[PDB]
Amino acid sequence: AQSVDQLIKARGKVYFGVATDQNRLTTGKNAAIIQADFGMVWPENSMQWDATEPSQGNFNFAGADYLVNWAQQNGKLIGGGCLVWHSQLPSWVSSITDKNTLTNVMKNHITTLMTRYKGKIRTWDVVGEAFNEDGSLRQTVFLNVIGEDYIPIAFQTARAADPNAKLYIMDYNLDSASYPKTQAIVNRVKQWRAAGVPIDGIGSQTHLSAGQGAGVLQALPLLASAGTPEVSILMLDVAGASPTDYVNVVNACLNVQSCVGITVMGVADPDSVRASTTPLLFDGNFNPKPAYNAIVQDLQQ
Repeated sequence: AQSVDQLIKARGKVYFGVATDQNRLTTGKNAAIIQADFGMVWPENSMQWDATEPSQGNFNFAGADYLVNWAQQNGKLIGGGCLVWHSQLPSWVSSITDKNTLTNVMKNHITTLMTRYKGKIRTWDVVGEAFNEDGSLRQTVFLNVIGEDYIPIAFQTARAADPNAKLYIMDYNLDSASYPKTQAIVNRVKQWRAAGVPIDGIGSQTHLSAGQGAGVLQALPLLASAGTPEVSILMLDVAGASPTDYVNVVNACLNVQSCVGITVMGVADPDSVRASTTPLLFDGNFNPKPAYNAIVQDLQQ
């Protein structure tokens, strides 16, 4: 029908994107829909640490290469990540107890991934899910072994490896302005940037329940108050896929000058991690749902 990526670009934004990987691109109607309607792809899993560095210094790029090549052939922007995240670490990393060893391991992981795709990746998620719900820093292996400096080190290393890429910190439950995690990330990002840490963006990994879209209208401007050049909505899904919720999230990005775009968590409902809540923009027959059409209408006006 109409392409939400074409329409969001016409309104002055950079992209409407989607997460995918080789499996999805070879099944269903995912590749055709991504071709037609989305302008940026992100790897679901193929750039995570367990997929890319299964033993120390030994890298596996087959799945990531597939995605990057597909994106280049189809004219799509590419996001990558997450470089430093606790949730998909191989066991060899989480069993390092020495500060200097872990620092060197982290730097090598960052530099190797970013160098391989130098110049081809628009945005990297450098650090993900670093905050507890109360706003304190999450006690991961990186925090416990390296200390709080692991975040500055990660960003400084990434900037040196590919100065072209935008470097983001990413987290979830940043969907309400009054939630403690939201103000905490704003405060810390301000403090890090004032100390010279090159954080270009905050990516809000937006997983909503029904009715929560309205709150993003205040949360996203609050995130933008940290002063990063960019913010973005990442891995968006909404239980029930109400047009009202989806349009509120889109309008939050339109209202925030530094919001560069929106990425949804997948294409079609049956491939969602919460498929019973039918939370995506295409149904199990790959047809656009009412929320997709409502976004089109909102962007035309």
